[PDB]
Amino acid sequence: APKAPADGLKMEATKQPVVFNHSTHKSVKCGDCHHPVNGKEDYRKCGTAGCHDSMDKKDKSAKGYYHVMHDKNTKFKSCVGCHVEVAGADAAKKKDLTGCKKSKCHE
Ligand code: HEM
Ligand code: HEM
Ligand code: HEM
Ligand code: HEM
Repeated sequence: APKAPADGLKMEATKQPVVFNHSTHKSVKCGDCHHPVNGKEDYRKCGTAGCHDSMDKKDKSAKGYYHVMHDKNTKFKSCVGCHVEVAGADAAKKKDLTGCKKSKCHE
C-alpha cells in the first residue's frame, strides 16, 4: 500500500506555487485524484511526461496542466471544481477555497 506523503507538498511547475496537504483531504478517496489510468489508480506526479505536461494554459484538452487544476466539466474533479462543490454559496468558504487571490491556494 502506497502511503500518503506528509503535508507541505509544494506544487511548483508554474509561477504560482501551491501547497498540498494530504491531511486536510482525508475525506476524499485517493482515487478522486490519483485516478485510474489503464484500469489502475496512477500515483505519479500529475505533470509527468505523457500525463498533464501541456504547459500552455490556453489549452483545454485532457493534457493541460492548468486545465486539470482549475476547469469544471472534466471527467475527474479539478482542485477548483471539487472546491466549488464543497463551498456552495457560503461567502467565507468561496473565498478560502475558490478565490484567485487571498485564498488558501494563492496569495
Ligand atoms: C479562477 C480561479 C484561479 C485563478 C485565475 C488562478 C490562476 C492560476 C494561474 C494563473 C496559475 C499559474 C499557471 C501558469 O502560469 O502556467 C495557477 C496555478 C495553480 N493553481 Fe490557480 N488560480 C485560481 C484558483 C485556484 C485555487 C482556489 C486553487 C486550489 C484549489 C488553485 C490551484 C492551482 C494549482 C494547483 C496550480 C499549479 C501549481 C504549480 O505547479 O505551480 N488555483 N493558478
Ligand atoms: C492515502 C491516500 C492517498 C494516497 C495513498 C496518496 C499518495 C500520494 C503519493 C505516494 C504521492 C507522491 C507521488 C510522487 O510525487 O511520486 C502523492 C502526491 C500528491 N497527492 Fe496523493 N495520496 C492520496 C490521496 C490524495 C488525495 C485525496 C488528493 C487530493 C484531494 C491527492 C493529491 C495529490 C497531489 C496533487 C499530489 C502531488 C502530485 C504532484 O506533485 O504532481 N492525494 N500522494
Ligand atoms: C494527482 C494527480 C493527477 C491529477 C490532479 C489529474 C487530473 C485529471 C483530471 C481533472 C482529468 C480529467 C481531464 C478532462 O476531463 O479534461 C484527468 C484525466 C486524465 N489524466 Fe490525470 N491527473 C493526475 C495524474 C495522472 C497521471 C500521472 C497520468 C498518466 C499516467 C494521468 C493521465 C490522464 C489521462 C489519460 C486522462 C484521461 C482519463 C480518462 O479519459 O479516463 N493523470 N486527470
Ligand atoms: C491539487 C489538488 C487541490 C488543491 C491544490 C487543494 C488545495 C486545498 C487547500 C489549500 C485546502 C485548505 C486546507 C489546507 O490548506 O490544506 C483544501 C481543502 C479541502 N479540499 Fe482541496 N485541493 C485540491 C483538490 C481538491 C479536490 C479534488 C477535492 C475533492 C475531490 C478537494 C476537497 C477539499 C476539502 C473537502 C477540503 C476541506 C475544506 C474545509 O476544511 O474548509 N480538494 N484543499
